[PDB]
Amino acid sequence: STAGKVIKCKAAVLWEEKKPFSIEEVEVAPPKAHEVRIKMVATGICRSDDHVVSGTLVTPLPVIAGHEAAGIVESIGEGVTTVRPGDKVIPLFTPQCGKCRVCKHPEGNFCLKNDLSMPRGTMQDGTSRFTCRGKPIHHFLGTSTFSQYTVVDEISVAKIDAASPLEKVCLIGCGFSTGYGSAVKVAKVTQGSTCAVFGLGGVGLSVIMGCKAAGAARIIGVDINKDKFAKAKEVGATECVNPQDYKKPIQEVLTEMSNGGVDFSFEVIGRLDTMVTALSCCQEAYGVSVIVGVPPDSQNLSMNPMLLLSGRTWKGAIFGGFKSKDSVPKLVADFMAKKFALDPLITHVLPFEKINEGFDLLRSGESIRTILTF
Amino acid sequence: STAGKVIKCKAAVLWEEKKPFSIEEVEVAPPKAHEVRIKMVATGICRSDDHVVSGTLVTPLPVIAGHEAAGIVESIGEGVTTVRPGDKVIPLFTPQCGKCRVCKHPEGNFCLKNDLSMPRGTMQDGTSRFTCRGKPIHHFLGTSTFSQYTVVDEISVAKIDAASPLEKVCLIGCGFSTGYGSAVKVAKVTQGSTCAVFGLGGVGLSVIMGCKAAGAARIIGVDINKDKFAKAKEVGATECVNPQDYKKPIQEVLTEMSNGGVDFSFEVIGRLDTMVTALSCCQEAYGVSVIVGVPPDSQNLSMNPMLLLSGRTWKGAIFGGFKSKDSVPKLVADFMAKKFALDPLITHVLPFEKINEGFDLLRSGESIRTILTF
Ligand SMILES: NC(=O)c1ccc[n+]([C@@H]2O[C@H](COP(=O)([O-])OP(=O)([O-])OC[C@H]3O[C@@H](n4cnc5c(N)[nH+]cnc54)[C@H](O)[C@@H]3O)[C@@H](O)[C@H]2O)c1
Ligand SMILES: NC(=O)c1ccc[n+]([C@@H]2O[C@H](COP(=O)([O-])OP(=O)([O-])OC[C@H]3O[C@@H](n4cnc5c(N)[nH+]cnc54)[C@H](O)[C@@H]3O)[C@@H](O)[C@H]2O)c1
Ligand SMILES: OCc1c(F)c(F)c(F)c(F)c1F
Ligand SMILES: OCc1c(F)c(F)c(F)c(F)c1F
Ligand SMILES: [Zn+2]
Ligand SMILES: [Zn+2]
Ligand SMILES: [Zn+2]
Ligand SMILES: [Zn+2]
Repeated sequence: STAGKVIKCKAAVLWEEKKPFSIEEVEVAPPKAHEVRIKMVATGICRSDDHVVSGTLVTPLPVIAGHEAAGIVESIGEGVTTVRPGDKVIPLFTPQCGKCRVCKHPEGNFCLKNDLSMPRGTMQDGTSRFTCRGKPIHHFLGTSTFSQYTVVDEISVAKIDAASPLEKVCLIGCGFSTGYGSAVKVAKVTQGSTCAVFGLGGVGLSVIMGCKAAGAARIIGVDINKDKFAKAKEVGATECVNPQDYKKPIQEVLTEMSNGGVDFSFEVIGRLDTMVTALSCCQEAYGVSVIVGVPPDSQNLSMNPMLLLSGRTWKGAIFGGFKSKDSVPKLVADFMAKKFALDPLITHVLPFEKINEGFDLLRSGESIRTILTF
Repeated sequence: STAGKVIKCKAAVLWEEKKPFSIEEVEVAPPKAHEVRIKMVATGICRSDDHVVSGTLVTPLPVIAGHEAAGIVESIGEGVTTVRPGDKVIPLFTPQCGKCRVCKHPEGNFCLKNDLSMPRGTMQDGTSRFTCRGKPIHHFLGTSTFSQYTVVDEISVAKIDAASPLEKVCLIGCGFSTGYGSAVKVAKVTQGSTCAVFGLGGVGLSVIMGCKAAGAARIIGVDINKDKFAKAKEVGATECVNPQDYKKPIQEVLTEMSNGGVDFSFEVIGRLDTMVTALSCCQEAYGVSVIVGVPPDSQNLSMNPMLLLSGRTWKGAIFGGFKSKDSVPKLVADFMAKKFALDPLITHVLPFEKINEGFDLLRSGESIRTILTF
């Protein structure tokens, strides 16, 4: 009934940094060639969405944020072959064009069509599908999931199992897949190893899940909010430490606890100082540290390269290193087969209309993931 | 006969930074339990030795430096089982104790018994075997090869082929093995890949050799001294670039040349700025950059962690990642079997008495390796 027509719907528009989202009517254009218009069903609140609010992440405003979601295809533009109306889908904030040198590489996932490195806030064609109060509104990461309807490029959507519970599998669109893949694919955590995970939010919990799945013998959670420790232990942490409890810097504490440094460490917060701490705490000759947290815009860290010269490996990744369109349907299939759990990440459920309360819950430290339902 | 006796011999003593070596008589104590006294045959001049002179590397003075060498066992202490008098040997500036967590790790080589991190300038027992003009003289990296005779711990010496030409295979004690291993073992250069090598001295040329042995399709040498380019091309560089020739930063030049970034880059100079450039010039999603150079003591670099978040891997290594005592004899056997060449690294051969002249050749840009002969 809406194919080829502008849809008026509600969205959460961010007009200004450091302000509440405005739930109000937007106009969503129909999909152009190789575009897909999706009726959203569920979207998670990831800390990266909050970064847009805080200005930690710089992207053009005004914007419709949201990148962790699942929905149902309402219509497809000309030439779309990989989804159809009625299919369940997850938007892909890291696209998979399948054609660029990264998509062709066996270990690349950061497709060159991404809108993360130097955000334009548009569709692939450099234009917007969103109007609000007669003004064009930016997209975010090609996804813009804080809307009852969004339009995405075909390279930014994956078809998933028709029997998927969308209020759970939305987390495969960011936080679960990122954390789990950062452990199993990026770090390649080994059986019997010792891991340290800095930050015990939805992504860090997912890192612990992966480290446990990989067979780590010790998984040390690190957070300044000790209310995060119980859930971290439930999903596999063997012990948790709060840096505020110690006179000494936590890299020295973790090096002592691990009899000379950990095998694998993960920065899952977004602070320059914890990125250097996390590198330092892995064993100097053969340790690996993975940056997962999003750093504040345009700020440089300072570090002594002797940390690397001794043998450490330092790497980072977007979306757990997963090639997004290949991996998301497989991850949903594995979830359907109970290969991993998503419920431990979901602490709150709210209607979309209570998005601001959802952000309040994240900022207070109370929530892991709030799932918004449309 | 010298066994069990103090030897009076010639050595190059560094009494203070930024002064010439003093070629004079030292006394060399006999080896204690688990120690080996070696008559030196040949030693190379590595830039790391010059870093001790310049203050780039801090190590206790006065000192007998030198770490790239080969010689013949004069005598062994009680309990030595791995060499005998008359054996050809290479001292190991990275030891292999065989017992520490690093030595037991499949990918570790930076043995915890090393004297690099926190140099004491002693034998493993915290004492010195050297005196000069009645004063105790420090060891350097457990090796101290700028002497007619040295004493090393057993864990810091490898027995090599009795038919080895010691005036060539001394380079397996540092520069060849470091560069070659940085490419083949630490980076794991792939067939058909594009490499960039920053610094075309003895170590950087050995990195080129390894990149070519690994089947790289393109190997771009980078040096501010264009006199270094002809030999770089002889051993496998396909292109050479001088940053001073460009209005743009060389990371931009190399990204353009490689149609979006190199597969593998190597910092083989010792400058903070080139370490960040080398990381930047590798492809942002799947590139690997290896730090080989040694920069000025206690200086931090500045970098934007977004370089890592996109997917880059940044690592460093000592001695090409090789477990020293297992690897050095195999590298010498492979040299004897013509699997690689060492002559391209050797530009000058001088008597040991001309050590200062050999350092002046390095500092002036003329030489790659000077081999000093005893
Ligand atoms: N690389 C990616 O693809 C990717 C994906 C998803 C999220 N992110 C980022 O990952 C980070 C974590 O996201 P999330 O789990 O949704 O966030 P979150 O739920 O806010 O969790 C962060 C955790 O860090 C804790 N923390 C804060 N400061 C410190 C400190 N100084 N020391 C130790 N713990 C501290 C904090 O208490 C909280 O539990 C954010 O920076 C995201 O932007 C990156
Ligand atoms: N990691 C290890 O185990 C290890 C082993 C051996 C050597 N090293 C270090 O590796 C480095 C190279 O040693 P080497 O090959 O004996 O030294 P070298 O022979 O002096 O070569 C260094 C090269 O760098 C070139 N260079 C200098 N500045 C620049 C610049 N700004 N841009 C590009 N090129 C430049 C210079 O012209 C020269 O050709 C030194 O810092 C050594 O201390 C490390
Ligand atoms: O949470 C996933 C996520 C990221 F990892 C980013 F690096 C980023 F810029 C962003 F906008 C994002 F949403
Ligand atoms: O050239 C090898 C070498 C190094 F790689 C160092 F890191 C160091 F401190 C040193 F003294 C040395 F000789
Ligand atoms: Zn692509
Ligand atoms: Zn996210
Ligand atoms: Zn050891
Ligand atoms: Zn050296």
